[PDB]
Amino acid sequence: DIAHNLAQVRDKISAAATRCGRSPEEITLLAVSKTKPASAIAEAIDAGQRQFGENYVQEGVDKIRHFQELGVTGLEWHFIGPLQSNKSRLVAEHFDWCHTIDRLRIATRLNDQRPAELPPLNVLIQINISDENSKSGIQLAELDELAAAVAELPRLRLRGLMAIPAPESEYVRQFEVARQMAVAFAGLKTRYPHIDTLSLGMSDDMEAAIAAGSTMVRIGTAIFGA
Ligand SMILES: Cc1ncc(COP(=O)(O)O)c(C=O)c1O
Ligand SMILES: *Cc1c(COP(=O)(O)O)cnc(C)c1O
Repeated sequence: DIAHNLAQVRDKISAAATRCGRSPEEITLLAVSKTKPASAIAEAIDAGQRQFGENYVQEGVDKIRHFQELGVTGLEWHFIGPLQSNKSRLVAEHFDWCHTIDRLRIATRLNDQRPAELPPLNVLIQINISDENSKSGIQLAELDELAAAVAELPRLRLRGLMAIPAPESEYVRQFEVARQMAVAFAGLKTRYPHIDTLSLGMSDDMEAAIAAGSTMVRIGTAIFGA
């Protein structure tokens, strides 16, 4: 039951924030609806969920168009999958956020294809903080340079960072890795304007990510099942 699952996830988030001395309002729940049908999303919407993450362009755009045509206003759609050049126009025209900026050319493409009447596309730069096997994300040493270039793009808005850490079961390593992201995030925040989003944490490392300084967790299975 999606409505019950949303309540359960929101409870765990709230507890984790409170335990480490943070206001639960600091933590945004991104409901990851990848591979789930639009009816499942509609249940979540009926239960008050407004922010949804999708990983595949056509699937996500089809959902966006569905809920726009039902005249459901007030939603926020985040693209959190890897972005290919030949599918960036659909992201630029329909999504509100994109978490996976890891090369300048894809951000310039998104900026160029974003209609001017839309709000700027909110973007995070994705860090590969700890995953040997992944080809997504930049190294931290590239961040200052990429952030400067992306920051000039007028149809985008740089809001912070995202990372998918390598899968990790030891709480200690979950926290230490998430802290590396939080340190980078804080350093970015002191020099850049409107840095407010650290997209970090899924169901299995939610507590360490929140304790370390995440502002946004990405939950799929624990909301929608599998
Ligand atoms: C269900 C579904 N919809 C849409 C797409 C669109 O693909 P892409 O993520 O490359 O944009 C994919 C395939 O990757 C998909 O699996
Ligand atoms: C799919 C995915 C999630 C959610 O995964 P679950 O294990 O089902 O909770 C979160 N973030 C990203 C980037 C994902 O691709």
